[PDB]
Amino acid sequence: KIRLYQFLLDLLRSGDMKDSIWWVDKDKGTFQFSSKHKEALAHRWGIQKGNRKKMTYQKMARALRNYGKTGEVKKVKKKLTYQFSGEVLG
DNA sequence: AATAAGGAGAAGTAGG
DNA sequence: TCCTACTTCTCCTTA
Ligand code: NA
Repeated sequence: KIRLYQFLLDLLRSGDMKDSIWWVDKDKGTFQFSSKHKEALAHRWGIQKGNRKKMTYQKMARALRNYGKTGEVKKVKKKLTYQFSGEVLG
């Protein structure tokens, strides 16, 4: 089953939800969620996973923060902005 | 107040 | 047994 960071990277590569998520600096692997349209993307994650409850941006962000230590995704000090590791991108 | 992003400890679920 | 990789719930902080 797909991991959250890979779901996000795949969306960014396919362009299927361009109004919910986008690259900020492609070279650096930084990306940003839409304030008004991120919930539709969260919903899609939960459905893809088959989770019992409806997924929310808050629960998705709780999972994203757990990558901070291992480094796949790190929060950037800009609104709604995160960064993939070079390993994840490579 | 209302809204929103950011945060995390604790406990539950999935699939090894 | 006991960890993975989240999910869900609840409450706190800052803007
Ligand atoms: Na929010």
